[PDB]
Amino acid sequence: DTKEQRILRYVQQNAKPGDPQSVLEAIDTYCTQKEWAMNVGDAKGQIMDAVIREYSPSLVLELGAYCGYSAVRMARLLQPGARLLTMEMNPDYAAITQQMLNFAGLQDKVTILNGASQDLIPQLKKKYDVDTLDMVFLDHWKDRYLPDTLLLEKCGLLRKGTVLLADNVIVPGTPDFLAYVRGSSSFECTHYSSYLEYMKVVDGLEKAIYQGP
Ligand SMILES: O=C(NCCCCCn1ccc2cnccc21)c1cc(-c2ccc(F)cc2)cc(O)c1O
Ligand SMILES: [K+]
Ligand SMILES: [Mg+2]
Repeated sequence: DTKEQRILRYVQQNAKPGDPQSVLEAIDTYCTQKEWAMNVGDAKGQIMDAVIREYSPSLVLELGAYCGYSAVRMARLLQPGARLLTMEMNPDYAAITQQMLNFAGLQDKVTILNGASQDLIPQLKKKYDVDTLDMVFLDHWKDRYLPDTLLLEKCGLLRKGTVLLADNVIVPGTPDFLAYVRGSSSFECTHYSSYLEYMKVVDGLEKAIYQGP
């Protein structure tokens, strides 16, 4: 019995099926009252919602699904026909995420990609019929934000206006990614100061809009 299994069971027994909002509130209650977990959380989740609403992206790529908290948060705000691709290296987490999406009634909007980002990013065009991405949500290995950003550009997956949104730029922190995007003429950056999920600890999101090469 894992923490992720306990989160999924709590949602199933405390949220309303097909109600994404109740699923998010059930996750946040469980993680505030029982066991901390690396979901983006409500504080940064509110910033994510404001960003999703501004850009109304048609195709979103998420790197790191975990229990599906951020996939539910983003997918519930997507327009009819808009899609989310979420990459998850951990098969146990990928099965929790699918079950979370199923319970929330968002399964038709989200596709889980099983594997490592360095292996899956180059397959996006020919295997997943992707042209360019509207938005990218980075929430995987912190040391991969920079290489994956560079790999997405190499693969021709970024367009003028592609919104990159990165979690945990303060804690655990992504110093090379932050130094790179902020220093690059190919990105327009904005920092959104917030708090680490379920904790009185400063964290933040970085928005980096791709401007072309
Ligand atoms: O580590 C975090 N996330 C990444 C988890 C591993 C993802 C692995 N993975 C998934 C898809 C994928 C594809 N390719 C390659 C690798 C891939 C994380 C950690 C903290 C945290 C922890 C302790 C602490 F004291 C404070 C904060 C908080 C967060 O919000 C986090 O997100
Ligand atoms: K999450
Ligand atoms: Mg995170």
